[PDB]
Amino acid sequence: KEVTRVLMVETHNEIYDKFKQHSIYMFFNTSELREAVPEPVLLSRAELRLLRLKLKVEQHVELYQKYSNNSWRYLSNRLLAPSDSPEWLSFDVTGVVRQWLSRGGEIEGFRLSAHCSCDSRDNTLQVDINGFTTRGDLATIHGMNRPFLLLMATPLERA
Amino acid sequence: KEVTRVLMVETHNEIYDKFKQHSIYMFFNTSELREAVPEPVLLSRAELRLLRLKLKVEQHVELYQKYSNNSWRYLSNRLLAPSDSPEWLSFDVTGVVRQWLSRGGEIEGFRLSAHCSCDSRDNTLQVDINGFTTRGDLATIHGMNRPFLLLMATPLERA
Repeated sequence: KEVTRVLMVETHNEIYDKFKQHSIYMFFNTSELREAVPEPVLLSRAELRLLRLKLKVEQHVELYQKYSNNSWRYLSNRLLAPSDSPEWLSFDVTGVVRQWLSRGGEIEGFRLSAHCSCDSRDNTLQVDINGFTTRGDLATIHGMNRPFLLLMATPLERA
Repeated sequence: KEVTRVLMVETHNEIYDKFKQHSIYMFFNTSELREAVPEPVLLSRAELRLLRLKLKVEQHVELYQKYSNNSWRYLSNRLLAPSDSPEWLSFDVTGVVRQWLSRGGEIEGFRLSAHCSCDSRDNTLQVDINGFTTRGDLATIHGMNRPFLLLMATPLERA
């Protein structure tokens, strides 16, 4: 009747990540560090975790899973008030990180991206953008509270 | 301890609506027919209601409130499975239709729009589109089950 939490820290910018892709605040979890209970059968939950500090403008963001370059899977969306206090956001990414256990390489990734009101009319396009009125002034990306995965899995048995 | 439901039918295409804007499946509720309990203080809830029939491709849509032309407020988003059966969707639009009671004209409107994975890199843009793989093969727009508002308000007193 027991379970284990784990804090899979995202990374430090030692990879193709030093302030470029730009798709704003791309997360690259070094799957080499899914050492923390790697079994997809034991995994019971997992969340992507953000810390943000925008306090004067509404921000509308979306979370995506990575595929072969310039191809993404939409996962979720958030509506961020001009909150005076910094705040922690969480996205349920259990399925994604489970698939990243049953297979995958040494780096996998998510990304945030501003929301676009995208529409068209005959012979004309319009794309309003509703997020990241800044390539980034929103999330804390290095040091304490750098993005991370919170994974909950049951080890040593599940009978 | 009592309340009243009302079915404010959207419209028939007798306005600038006969199969053009194109932003797919724009809803234009003729506010002249908010005769149904028009008081914003009595309004307790309201929902925009859709009937859809796409059964082979995932569709990702968004609901928007209308402003001065080519300017919109994002309201919600839906992830539609390739469901064999047609299905009814509902969006909580209480605030929007309440503001449309405390003020507004004779026509107000919402719209659906396909979701766009919008991102950028230095000197390049990319916009994938995740909905309406068709300008419309998804929602029933005329006859029985044409879009409508479901509004719940308490009449004749609220003491």
